[PDB]
Amino acid sequence: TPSLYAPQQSADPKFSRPVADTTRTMTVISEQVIKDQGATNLTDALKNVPGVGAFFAGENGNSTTGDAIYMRGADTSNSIYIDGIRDIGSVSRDTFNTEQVEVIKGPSGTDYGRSAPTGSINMISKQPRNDSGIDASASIGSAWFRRGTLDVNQVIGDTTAVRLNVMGEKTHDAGRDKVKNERYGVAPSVAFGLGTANRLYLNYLHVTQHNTPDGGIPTIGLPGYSAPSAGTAALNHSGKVDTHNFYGTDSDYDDSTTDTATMRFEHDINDNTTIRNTTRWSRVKQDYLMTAIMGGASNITQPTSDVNSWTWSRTANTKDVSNKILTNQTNLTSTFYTGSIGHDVSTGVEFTRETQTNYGVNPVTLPAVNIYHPDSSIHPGGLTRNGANANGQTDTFAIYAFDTLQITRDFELNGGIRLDNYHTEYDSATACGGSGRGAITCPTGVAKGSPVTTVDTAKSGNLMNWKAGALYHLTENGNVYINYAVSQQPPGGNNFALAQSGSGNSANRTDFKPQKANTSEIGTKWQVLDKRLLLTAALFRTDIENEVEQNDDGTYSQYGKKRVEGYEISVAGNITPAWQVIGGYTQQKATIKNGKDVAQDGSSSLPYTPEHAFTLWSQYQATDDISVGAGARYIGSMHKGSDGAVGTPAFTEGYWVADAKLGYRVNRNLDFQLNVYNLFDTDYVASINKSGYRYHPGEPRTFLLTANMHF
Ligand SMILES: C[C@H](CO)OC[C@@H](C)OC[C@@H](C)OC[C@@H](C)OC[C@@H](C)OC[C@H](C)OC[C@@H](C)O
Ligand SMILES: C[C@H](CO)OC[C@@H](C)OC[C@@H](C)OC[C@@H](C)OC[C@@H](C)OC[C@H](C)OC[C@@H](C)O
Ligand SMILES: C[C@H](CO)OC[C@@H](C)OC[C@@H](C)OC[C@@H](C)OC[C@@H](C)OC[C@H](C)OC[C@@H](C)O
Ligand SMILES: CCCCCCCCO[C@@H]1O[C@H](CO)[C@@H](O)[C@H](O)[C@H]1O
Repeated sequence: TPSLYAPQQSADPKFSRPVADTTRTMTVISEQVIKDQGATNLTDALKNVPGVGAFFAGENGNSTTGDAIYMRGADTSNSIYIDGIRDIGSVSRDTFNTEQVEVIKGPSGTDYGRSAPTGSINMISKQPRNDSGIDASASIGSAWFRRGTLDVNQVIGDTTAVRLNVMGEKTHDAGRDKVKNERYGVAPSVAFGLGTANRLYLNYLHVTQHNTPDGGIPTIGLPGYSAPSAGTAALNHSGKVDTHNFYGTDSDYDDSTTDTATMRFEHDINDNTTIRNTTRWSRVKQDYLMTAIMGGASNITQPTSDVNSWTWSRTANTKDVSNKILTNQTNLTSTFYTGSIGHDVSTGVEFTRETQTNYGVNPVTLPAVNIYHPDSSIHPGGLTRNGANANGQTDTFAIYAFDTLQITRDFELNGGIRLDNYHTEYDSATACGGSGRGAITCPTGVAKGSPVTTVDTAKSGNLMNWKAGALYHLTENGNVYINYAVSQQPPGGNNFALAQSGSGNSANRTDFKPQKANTSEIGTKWQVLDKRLLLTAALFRTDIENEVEQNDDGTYSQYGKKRVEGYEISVAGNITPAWQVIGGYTQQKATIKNGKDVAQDGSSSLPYTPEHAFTLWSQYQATDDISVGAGARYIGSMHKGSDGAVGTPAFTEGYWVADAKLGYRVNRNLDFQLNVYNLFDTDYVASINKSGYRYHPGEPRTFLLTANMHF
């Protein structure tokens, strides 16, 4: 029987082997792991994968929000999937309706189509089970954190089950003033034909959120900060601001809703062959107003020369966006023999429509904020739509075919090919006659404030991708393997935006080529102690090509190159029946290989990427009633991107966070759980923005008390 900390196989029918026999760097985080840790959203689940987190805080005119995940050196937020279907949206994803999260490092275009040059994150949705039972949870923790979840599964006939998951969460922020979050979700589903050759699964998901967003705090007093001028020199001695200070306003808010409907048909043609057809409709809506602060010399106001009277200036960051996907996917898996060669085939076709609409809003002006005594109890405004919108649409037709050839009992080959036909359409417009960062002058005879179109173009293309691997069983517990994969991101694949062809430095020029990523991997996997403990180690290199760089004249072309190289170590499962573990270590050297350096200190490293990262979680059943857990994470130092701001830190220091846990079983119906996070109340930078004026502080020590009920 498999370990609860080491799921043996991916739920995705595109992966024809268990994790231990998959020639990929694959980590599966189970619901048991997430539950034992008290992790309630994707970001906190991903802390079980080293060097994966929200490391970029944004620029000056925008901020990152939600699951802005960085992995293998780049933003991977557009390659988060639900049940293998892309889920774009700068919102945080609750884990209440999720069975496991599958993280594959090293991109492959065969898996899910276009992607970031990093890998893939896949949340697996709960489905109705064959048993009947009720699980309920109630949590109270630091800063009046309150959470309730309910999971109900009921079998009805010989062949029908229904499942319902419900979540409610309300909290302030233990480390931040005025930041509060609130969300509610419901996920009901019904399954027909269980235990039969013909199955229907119907799913629905709704999540509503109302958060107070957080733009960060000034970087005064951090390692590397210097006052930007002689005239502001008191900022070299006035110290770090209180990490609780809120620099936003009482008008700052972040709203979203998620609505997703899925319908899955399954038909067993025989005991070896199954056809599947999945249809999903999904919409994620979000609008927010949040505060970005700036601290350059010309941003600083000095009423009194006492630094307590000084102000930084505020910039509004607004978003009013809608992301929709409609898709239909057919999958066929079959196992059969051609002579002595055994085949496990997985082939399919996908139709997809993806749309993004960014609704223009009126500019919001914010007053200066006191550096050490921010007054946030003011109501500057809210969002008013102005009719100047950006519309993106991408239509995709994809056909794929994978095969894992069993050549002998000890030697396996695997390959895959995928073809994507896409058409992308993009147009944008701005309100004319403004004075800000993207203001466009009104043309003749057009009323001031009218939507003027700045881009309206389209792009059609092909994406041909493939992968190939080889695996050898050294024993019945250990193998070795190599793997090579190609992945691409065409113009308009990152965020639907396109640029007019012929000029500019945008990777989205319709005349440019896709950014191509080629990954190589050599590793070994060992299933130890009765196949209950999985140990892995791999060497990898990703070469990224067609990056936009500038020619000797003004021209731009695609001669740039980037590279991420290193090794990966993972462990997962049971060391003894009483002792569970999960964790990993990575070393990844992300660097510019051709082109301008992008790191502030002028070296070749990529920003917002730690070079060393370590995570380890362990849980031990000390007695029949009492269990104990512990966790430790190390994130290394990283570089800020280059910006013209003067005196702001060019890098951030690595940090250690430790966690602990306690579990007490009262009876089969009731058990308690005490999680405490950042055990040593360590201070650190969790992310820095591009210019370097603001950062997100690391959360302080927090507690979380949970009551688990089962019926
Ligand atoms: C609570 C049940 C448990 O089976 O499930 C609730 C969930 C299924 O629906 C909750 C949602 C509809 O509303 C969210 C809000 C009420 O916050 C949750 C919290 C207050 O719950 C009790 C929480 C122990 O706080 C109360 C206080 C005593 O700590
Ligand atoms: C016990 C619990 C009650 O709490 O559950 C009740 C149960 C009885 O109902 C759950 C189920 C019915 O919900 C899913 C439903 C919303 O189906 C979606 C389907 C219509 O997708 C269409 C598809 C994507 O859209 C395109 C298609 C039309 O081509
Ligand atoms: C409802 C369903 C989802 O449930 O979706 C509706 C559907 C509309 O989705 C789109 C699908 C039909 O895609 C095919 C086509 C629209 O894509 C353009 C492609 C053919 O052009 C590239 C072409 C090779 O490039 C030519 C190049 C040489 O210039
Ligand atoms: C039984 C296991 C629980 C261990 C509790 C450790 C609590 C540590 O306590 C913390 O220690 C830090 C040491 O760096 C100090 O800097 C903090 O001020 C102190 O609060």
